[PDB]
Order: sequence, then structure tokens, then C-alpha cells
Amino acid sequence: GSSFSGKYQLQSQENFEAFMKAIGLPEELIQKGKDIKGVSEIVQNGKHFKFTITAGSKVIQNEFTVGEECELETMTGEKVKTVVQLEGDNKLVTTFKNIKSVTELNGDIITNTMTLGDIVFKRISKRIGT
Ligand SMILES: CCCCCCCCCCCCCCCC(=O)O
Ligand SMILES: CCCCCCCCCCCCCCCC(=O)O
Ligand SMILES: [Ba+2]
Ligand SMILES: [Ba+2]
Repeated sequence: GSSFSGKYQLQSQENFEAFMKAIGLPEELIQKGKDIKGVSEIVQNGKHFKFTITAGSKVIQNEFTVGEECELETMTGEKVKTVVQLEGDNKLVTTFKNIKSVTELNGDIITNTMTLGDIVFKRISKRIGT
């Protein structure tokens, strides 16, 4: 079971700077990161997921089992204990630090929406071969 598996790169994003400011990302990383089209690699095996996000020289590796407590390293470096759930084959939902994160795969397009209060941080990525 590998619905999400693959490599994807950022096409566009909305509200990057506002959101990164709100969550405590150092401004010098905010200034670098803003026009970076980061790459996400996802390995799904049934309920078990591994995902690696690359944005410049920064590389974050995460894993979780759906339905189970996991520890997710966020943008700042903060590690948060949470549960990631599937809502259908093609949608990953979690909440941490009052942020709602929804990751939806539609064919070759992944849409990631993080909302914290009124701020809706949306990222659209596209599959980039194997
Ligand atoms: C130290 C390396 C130099 C550049 C680092 C800039 C910091 C990266 C900022 C890009 C944020 C993209 C990650 C968003 C993760 C997600 O929404 O799921
Ligand atoms: C810094 C990442 C925070 C954790 C995000 C919740 C984990 C569940 C979803 C994992 C998919 C990661 C999103 C990859 C798509 C993207 O880079 O925009
Ligand atoms: Ba599918
Ligand atoms: Ba939670």
C-alpha cells in the first residue's frame, strides 16, 4: 500500500513569510527559504510513512505510523508528539502547536495546507520522476 510514495517538488506556495514569522523561524532562513522550490520524498508502506523534505542545505527526515503517536520535527527544529490520520487513501491530516496540516495527493499533485489561526499556508507540489 503505497498511494503517497514518490518524489515531488514545490510549484507554488501562499503565505510562506507570514506563517514562518508566526511559528518562530529565524528571519534569515525565512529570507533564504521563500523562493526555494523544495523537494519532498515520501515512502508509504501500508500505514508506515517516511518523508524527507529538502529546502536548500536543510534536510528534515520524518516518520510516522497512521493512527499512532509519532514525533514530528517541524521547520524550527521543534519535535512535536502527535497523531497523523488518514482520511481516505489520499489525505493525511494532523494537528500540532495549534496548526492544522492537511496533505492531499491528487494524481501527481500534492496540496499541503497548514492553518494557524487566520493564516492559511498552502503549498502545491508536482511529481518529479521516481
Ligand atoms: C540552512 C539551509 C539554507 C536554506 C534553509 C531555508 C529554510 C527552508 C524553508 C522552506 C520551508 C519548506 C518546508 C515546509 C514543510 C511543509 O509545509 O510540510
Ligand atoms: C515540517 C513537516 C511538519 C509535519 C507535517 C505533517 C506530516 C503528515 C504529512 C506528511 C507529508 C509532508 C508534506 C510534503 C508536501 C510538501 O512538502 O509540501
Ligand atoms: Ba491513491
Ligand atoms: Ba495532535
